[PDB]
Amino acid sequence: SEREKRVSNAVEFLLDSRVRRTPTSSKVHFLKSKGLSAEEICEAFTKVGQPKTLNEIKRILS
Ligand SMILES: Cn1nc(C(=O)NCc2cccc3ccccc23)c2c1CCN(Cc1c[nH]c3ccccc13)C2
Repeated sequence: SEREKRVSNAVEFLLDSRVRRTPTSSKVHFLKSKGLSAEEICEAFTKVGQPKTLNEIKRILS
């Protein structure tokens, strides 16, 4: 699905050695710029074992 392809791309981003130690907020804004919704961003963080609440994601994007 188009959604699953966005989430797959996001997971690979979040796993990268240069990305992983950087702050959550910068990762979230980057992923929104690539077309992800807040809910897709939330799914991607959980898929890399770094779960974030939707509340936190939405507050960053607000
Ligand atoms: C594994 N990886 N994938 C990407 C990347 O941007 N992938 C494409 C992509 C990523 C996420 C969602 C996408 C949705 C649709 C199409 C493409 C998408 C990057 C990386 C490694 C780091 N890239 C440079 C980068 C960009 N922002 C950074 C912040 C801290 C450190 C590095 C970066 C960017």
